Amino acid sequence: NLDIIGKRIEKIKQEHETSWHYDQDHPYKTWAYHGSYETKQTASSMVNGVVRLLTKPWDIIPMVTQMAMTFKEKVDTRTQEPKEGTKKLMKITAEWLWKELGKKKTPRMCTREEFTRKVRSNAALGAIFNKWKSAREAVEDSGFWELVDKERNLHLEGKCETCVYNMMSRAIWYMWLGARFLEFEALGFLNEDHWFSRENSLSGVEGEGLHKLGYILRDVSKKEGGAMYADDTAGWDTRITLEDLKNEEMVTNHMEGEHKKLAEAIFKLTYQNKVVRVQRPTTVMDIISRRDQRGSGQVVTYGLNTFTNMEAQLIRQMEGEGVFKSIQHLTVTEEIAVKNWLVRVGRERLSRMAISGDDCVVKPLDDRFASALTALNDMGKVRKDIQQWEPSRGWNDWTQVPFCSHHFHELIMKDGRVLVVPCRNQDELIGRARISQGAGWSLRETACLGKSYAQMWSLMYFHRRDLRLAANAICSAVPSHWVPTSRTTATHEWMTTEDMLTVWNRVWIQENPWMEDKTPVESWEEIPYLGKREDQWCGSLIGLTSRATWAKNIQTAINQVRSLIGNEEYTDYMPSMKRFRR
Ligand SMILES: Clc1cccc2[nH]cnc12
Ligand SMILES: [Zn+2]
Ligand SMILES: [Zn+2]
Repeated sequence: NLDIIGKRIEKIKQEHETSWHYDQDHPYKTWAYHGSYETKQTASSMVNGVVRLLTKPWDIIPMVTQMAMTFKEKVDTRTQEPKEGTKKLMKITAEWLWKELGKKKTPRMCTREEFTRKVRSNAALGAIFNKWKSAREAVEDSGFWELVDKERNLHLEGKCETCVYNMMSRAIWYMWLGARFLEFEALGFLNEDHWFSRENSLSGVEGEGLHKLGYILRDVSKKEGGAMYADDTAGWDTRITLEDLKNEEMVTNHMEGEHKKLAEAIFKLTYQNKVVRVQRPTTVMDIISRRDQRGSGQVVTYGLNTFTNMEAQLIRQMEGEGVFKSIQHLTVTEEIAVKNWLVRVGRERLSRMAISGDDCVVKPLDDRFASALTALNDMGKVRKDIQQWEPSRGWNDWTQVPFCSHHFHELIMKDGRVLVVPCRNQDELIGRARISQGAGWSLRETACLGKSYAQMWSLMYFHRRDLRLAANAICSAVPSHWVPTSRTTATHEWMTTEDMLTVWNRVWIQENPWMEDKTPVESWEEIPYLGKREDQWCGSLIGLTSRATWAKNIQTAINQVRSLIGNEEYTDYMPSMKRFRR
């Protein structure tokens, strides 16, 4: 308790001395309270006019229009320590898993050089804006690294000072840029050297990208077994138990020297002990500790979520296969079987799973999995939108399975070659493209974000009619040579000024390991759509008056935007479409 966290606590206490008080009406139970000090201040979702002007029919679809307008009583719930039988299975699996992830990997500290190169190309590392201003500035200053160094040597002694979380079904936990570095130095390797690639982790999909996920599920489907299950966990970050945080820490048994200690520090002092600063209108800043839950770097979170989820799902598989009988206690002769299962078939069982953070698809050996819930529910990994003890509804077709907000279509090119293409409700896709995050955007920046979306649609969602059209319109309405932008950057191959037909060929034909014939496609008309009825089901306006008026007169919308932007150099991309071709 207060020995490990109190130092950090005292330091803030003293900086806001003229304000301190123990508020006798503090709304926490599960969060350990400490006090309050005076503040007064807060970003909301602005509309992108380049994208909106070029998608007029949607100005009247509420599912689209509402997306641009607008539980903290779930971060304040407490998870129950698992049984002795559960806690044993988790610890055995974590060991075997970590060793497997490390069989062909070397843990290693990430560097200041690598950290600087991250910041000098916009990758949301979650910092605060105060002694400097932006991320860029502070990295180029030497004083910073003297503060970073103090804390680094502090960590080598097992004490912490400036590493405090800032809260703001999502809960974002911004840290000050220094503690970010040190979190990155120790654990960045997990991300940077791809510990959860599919090659390496067998269940994982890090670095895979939306044009592979579909092919991966279809490969999974090919295994002999039961239904594909895809259970969403209810508030996964909040259901991370202290035993989870401890099994994750077992990565350090793979380390040495300076590293092993620094890794051990981050886990000990920031992950398995926490300190956080939250707003409250009655306006103040409450300083609260808790020992468990997730509250890390958005990246490390991903890797450790994937790891613990991989673990849960091997175990739930075990309960289905009847490897263990009860979670109340493991017999010694049950350990020998649990251990031998992992060694005999564990790798094969990882290959029946596609896991991306809190998100999974399991094709288990049979449908006993569906009702194997004791370990799952006892680990705290309790299922969303279904009763605790009601068995899992599982999917019979891989083209129906939800995965990373998407579903995946099989789609036969006019030449017999097979595309597996990502997809989701068109109102969702068009709604996101109509939205920008932040203040002080120029028409040029707004235009270049519009372009980023258009090029994604062209690469990923070319098979949806409204999107190939809106995409050609946007790319026509925005100067040909202006570069796509994005303030919060998976593989993102649409971020480029290259010919989008050339990028398509490289991605879907040339580099696509599931495509044997490498015959490049010569024009967009060779590139097919979903069925017209399939397009409507996935939220197309094809067949409506308004949609046809829009298509008819598209060149008039394109010019409207061109007129606002100015006398630049523009290309007409609509003659790539059969119907705008004479
Ligand atoms: Cl002790 C231990 C950890 C991970 C994997 C293993 N295989 C055999 N023994 C093992
Ligand atoms: Zn620290
Ligand atoms: Zn679809």
